[PDB]
Amino acid sequence: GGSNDFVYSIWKGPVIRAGNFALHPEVVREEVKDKRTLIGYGRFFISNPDLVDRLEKGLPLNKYDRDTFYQMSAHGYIDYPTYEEALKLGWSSFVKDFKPQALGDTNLFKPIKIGNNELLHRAVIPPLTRMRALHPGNIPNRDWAVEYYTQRAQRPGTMIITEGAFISPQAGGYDNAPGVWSEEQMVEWTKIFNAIHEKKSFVWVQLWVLGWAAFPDNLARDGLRYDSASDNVFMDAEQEAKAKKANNPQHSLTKDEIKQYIKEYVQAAKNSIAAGADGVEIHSANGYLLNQFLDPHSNTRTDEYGGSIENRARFTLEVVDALVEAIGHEKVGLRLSPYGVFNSMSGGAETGIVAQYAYVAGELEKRAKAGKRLAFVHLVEPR
Ligand SMILES: Cc1cc2nc3c(=O)[nH]c(=O)nc-3n(C[C@H](O)[C@H](O)[C@H](O)COP(=O)(O)O)c2cc1C
Ligand SMILES: O=Cc1ccc(O)cc1
Repeated sequence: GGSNDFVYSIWKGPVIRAGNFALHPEVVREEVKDKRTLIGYGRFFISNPDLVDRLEKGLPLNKYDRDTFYQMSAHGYIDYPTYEEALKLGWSSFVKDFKPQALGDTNLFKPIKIGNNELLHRAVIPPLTRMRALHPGNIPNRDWAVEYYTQRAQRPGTMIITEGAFISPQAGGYDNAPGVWSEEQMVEWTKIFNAIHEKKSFVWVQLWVLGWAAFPDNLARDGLRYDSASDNVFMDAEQEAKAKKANNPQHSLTKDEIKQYIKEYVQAAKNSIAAGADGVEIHSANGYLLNQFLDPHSNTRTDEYGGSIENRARFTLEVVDALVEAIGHEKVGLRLSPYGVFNSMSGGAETGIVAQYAYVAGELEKRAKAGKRLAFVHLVEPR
């Protein structure tokens, strides 16, 4: 037992929800009755570039391939057929033992304004790491990336949240994930954003910082710290081992280094806007750096950034306030995963985990009531 419904009693703005919604249209039908609820479809947007149409008319869906999720290939990336295409090649089978359902009559296809963007429907593309950025440089794929996003900007007025983008090398750790700090990166993102906009759709860049989820050896190779909230608690056995082997132990961030991250958040945010992005999403979920500060298991600090609910939320909120001041509140979003245990988070097992995120939602609303409301709040559903 555990629901994200508590957020609605606190935060009074747009809410994006994602997690196992594609194969459960009866759940979606109930949830979208709330006039400010949007739905994110992850794995099946990968397999269905025309997913928005298949949801409106209740069409069968293509199966997805887990093996080609993070593979450096066009296969399982840009070679997923639309429904009109899949028919011409046969069928011959789609998703097995599934009864589709038309949702074109529900609020899922009623327009709504998110930030500056006039969405025509509420089926959102959540951030989806595909690990196809070029190494070295963390550069967006020059061969397939533009076509990949183009296929999924198919339906006009579609909100798209990009794969997690590193705000800086220090925030990185994955060689095949795109960054958002350098020029040659922005040259590629500019093409991507243009292709999206030419399909009358919108694109939001997720600002990503790994934390203890980063590969310690990759950071040691580049003379970078393997940092997190604390230094006495680790993600798992492998990560602690790889940290000692590369002689790059887990580093507890100092206040100055925290300020440095914020500065990198700002620069990355302005880089995205300058490149022509509609807005940015602050990734504060799924066990990465900001979540590592939020979660009491990963945060054993005794200073201003730990020891309490208010302190553990300071980093996230400071990043929010910084980006709001930098590019405006109408271009800033925030993703949370209250019940998530991914990357060694506490989840519902921590009895005070709801209070922790209730506080964050409250602080967002206080800023909203004071005249600075974020574009949306992105929530990862319990599982
Ligand atoms: C291959 C893959 C990559 C993902 N990458 C990200 C990511 O980079 N950032 C993020 O916030 N969520 C990421 N997610 C989680 C999705 O945003 C979404 O929550 C997840 O797909 C569950 O929704 P679903 O049931 O529709 O698949 C990823 C999920 C998958 C399957
Ligand atoms: O941010 C969450 C996330 C989940 C799975 C991934 O592969 C990458 C990121």
